[PDB]
Amino acid sequence: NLYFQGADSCIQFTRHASDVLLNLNRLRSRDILTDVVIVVSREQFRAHKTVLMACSGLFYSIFTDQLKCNLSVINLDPEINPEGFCILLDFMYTSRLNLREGNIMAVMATAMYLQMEHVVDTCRKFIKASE
Amino acid sequence: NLYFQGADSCIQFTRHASDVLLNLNRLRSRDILTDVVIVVSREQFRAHKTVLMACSGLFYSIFTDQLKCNLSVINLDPEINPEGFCILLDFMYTSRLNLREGNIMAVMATAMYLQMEHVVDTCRKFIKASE
Ligand SMILES: Cn1c(=O)n(CCC(C)(C)O)c2cc(Nc3ccnc(Cl)c3C#N)ccc21
Ligand SMILES: Cn1c(=O)n(CCC(C)(C)O)c2cc(Nc3ccnc(Cl)c3C#N)ccc21
Repeated sequence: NLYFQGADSCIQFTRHASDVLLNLNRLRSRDILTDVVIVVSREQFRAHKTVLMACSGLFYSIFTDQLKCNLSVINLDPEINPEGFCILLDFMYTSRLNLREGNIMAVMATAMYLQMEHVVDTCRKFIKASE
Repeated sequence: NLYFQGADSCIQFTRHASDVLLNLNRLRSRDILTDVVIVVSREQFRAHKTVLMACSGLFYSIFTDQLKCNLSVINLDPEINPEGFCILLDFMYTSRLNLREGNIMAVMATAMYLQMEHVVDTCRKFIKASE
């Protein structure tokens, strides 16, 4: 059964939020309604501003700025590792974080810069486990 | 714990999709980055095209149309009940469907028109339970 009686007596759909996220990632894959390019060193990443703002304190701050909300192109700090950014952008659209020994330092540094609290906390816990 | 080992060995965040959806509904409440007005009889509803497309076959068809993707205003069939539309728009952004005896017929008719398969199926099952 795809639904249940919510605590607030509303009927709630168990998979709805994940199904919505899957469809926003399908739109991204197909470059449909993307409205920003994120530039990380040479690399460019197309995305939807609303997804970026929902997942990151930095993007939230940028796209609620009266001057910056109208930018089609956002350049990140050139010290940001593009692979670390790619792993975090994928996480934003999937809930899945591809954390590995070889990328955890870049992923954590990028997540700190993007203000992605849950990811930063998770990276710290995985680093602490070694240690 | 907010994460787990996914089936594909990625670390997966249990609440991420629901947290993203909550933030998109906060953006909607605050009228931030909304890019379309849906007109239903007299009533106007501001939304994000990407959320509408993710939840509805009709909005998906409209906003992937090369001519219609560029419309800031979408008028629905004037036979559509605004309360039924409001309940479905709220559902899109929350996973919560406020189905009641007094609104189920309007909700189902609107969901059929919007091509929201899971909601239609759910309405049919609740109607069948009476009957
Ligand atoms: C520090 N930080 C986060 O870690 N995250 C990620 C939250 C989580 C749980 C998704 O992972 C954030 C999302 C936002 N975005 C919003 C916050 C409040 N209100 C609105 Cl409208 C928005 C939007 N859009 C802001 C800051 C953040
Ligand atoms: C009939 N129908 C639905 O019931 N729904 C709602 C699915 C559910 C599970 C959310 O409830 C639909 C979403 C879409 N949207 C997409 C489908 C495929 N690919 C992409 Cl990119 C999109 C987008 N955006 C299309 C048709 C639909």
